[PDB]
Amino acid sequence: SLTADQMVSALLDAEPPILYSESMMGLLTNLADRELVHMINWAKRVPGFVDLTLHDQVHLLESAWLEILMIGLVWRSMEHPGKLLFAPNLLLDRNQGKEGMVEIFDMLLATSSRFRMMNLQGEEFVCLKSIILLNSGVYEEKDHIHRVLDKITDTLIHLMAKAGLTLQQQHQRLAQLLLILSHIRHMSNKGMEHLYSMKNVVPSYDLLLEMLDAHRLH
Amino acid sequence: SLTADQMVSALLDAEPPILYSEYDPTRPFSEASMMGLLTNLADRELVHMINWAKRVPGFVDLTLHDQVHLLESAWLEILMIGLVWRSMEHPGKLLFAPNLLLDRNQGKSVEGMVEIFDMLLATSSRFRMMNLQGEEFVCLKSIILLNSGVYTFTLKSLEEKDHIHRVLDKITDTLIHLMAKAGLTLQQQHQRLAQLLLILSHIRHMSNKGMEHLYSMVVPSYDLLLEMLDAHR
Ligand SMILES: CCCN1CC(Oc2ccc([C@@H]3c4ccc(O)cc4CC4(CC4)N3C(=O)c3ccccc3)cc2)C1
Ligand SMILES: CCCN1CC(Oc2ccc([C@@H]3c4ccc(O)cc4CC4(CC4)N3C(=O)c3ccccc3)cc2)C1
Repeated sequence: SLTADQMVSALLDAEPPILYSESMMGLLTNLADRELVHMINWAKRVPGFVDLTLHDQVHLLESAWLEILMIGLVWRSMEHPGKLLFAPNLLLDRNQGKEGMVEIFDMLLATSSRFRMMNLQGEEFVCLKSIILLNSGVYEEKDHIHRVLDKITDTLIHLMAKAGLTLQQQHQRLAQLLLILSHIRHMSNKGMEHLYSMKNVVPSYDLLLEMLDAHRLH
Repeated sequence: SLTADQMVSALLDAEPPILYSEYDPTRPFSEASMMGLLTNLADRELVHMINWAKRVPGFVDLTLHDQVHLLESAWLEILMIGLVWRSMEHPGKLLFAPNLLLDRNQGKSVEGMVEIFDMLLATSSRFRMMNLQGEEFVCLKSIILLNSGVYTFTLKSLEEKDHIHRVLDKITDTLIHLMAKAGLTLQQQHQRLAQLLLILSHIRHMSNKGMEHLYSMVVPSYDLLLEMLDAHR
């Protein structure tokens, strides 16, 4: 029932903290592992997410977590051309990423470049992250997921109309942003292949369920 | 310069034919021959896919090298979305060809096959739930061709990317025009545009899972794609 403005405010307020790094792959794995609980706290504040069953919340997180870590990384790195800001004390260039790592590193750098070129705004970024969370695992509960996604679409169009875009420019920018989500899914698929080529790769159902911190009256 | 109506007409006229598998009423269907039949069909469809791509407005303005890169990135997503479209009116079945209509129990002979079979069936069910129209389908296939390779490609590269983005914006305008013509309100137009484009993320996912499956058992070479795209006059 939130207005578009209330939805943006809710998502901006829900943003996770930026964590610091504590051998490169052990540092990156540990950082991702610590980002996960913050991602779950964020997910619980995306309007509509907690109306799903806990089972469905876990299945959406299992499908979206890697895309969500990647989009956050690309967002943090936008203002750092040619580098990836994993953490404020962990800025890497592609030379440090040099088997199979540099290909994904370049895919992420290219996303960051695209966001910088489109002048992606924070209010649009938090809508896109929310769409990843609700859409990556979708293919009563589905009806609700689709209603949330429709509300996020409305909210994106609202932000672009507020910025003064014509209707044509609004639908063109909406499409440009949603096409970037297909590239984020592609990078997550390649990134999973890369992680399975090296290695406990995905968070277990029970780990995610524990972090969701279920209510005590079942 | 094309109007949205001219874009739709060009894309509908470019559609490839629906190809068949071998007929022989003395050879009952066998699970052991299934992969060979599917490989033979995909290879024949690829030739028509190159003819189709050359007819997608703006595609042949790119360099050959970039045309090949786009097709290398998109060919399996394009085969998969065509299969989903051909299957849309056949719940529970994948219509590889009119004489090769399979259910998921036939997908169980090969390790890893049924998971991809189920993702394709789910996409077909989504197309039915959205009542996807043929004019929208041809737009989505063209977006896949232009978009899937654009993030993995100099001043010439910058000019190509700009052109690709301009053609993709034209296809967006064309999808919105079709939705407006169908009577949808402005809110429903944006919502449906977003629903359709989010399905492209699922198609990408299925292509990546599909590629891993084909290598478990490969793909068109740059020279072959270059050879079919690199035509003489
Ligand atoms: C048990 C479940 C979790 N564990 C399994 C482990 O999964 C991981 C997930 C992420 C990463 C890091 C990382 C960290 C933090 C971040 O915010 C973003 C990323 C981006 C990213 C691509 C994914 N990555 C790479 O290392 C990388 C590889 C190639 C090129 C560029 C990056 C490492 C391991 C953690
Ligand atoms: C020189 C290289 C030639 N290579 C052979 C070609 O690779 C192939 C491409 C496609 C397919 C077929 C196929 C055929 C026609 C079609 O229109 C769609 C599909 C869908 C598809 C998923 C991809 N598939 C499966 O078999 C399948 C697997 C799991 C679940 C369901 C389907 C087989 C081989 C290129």
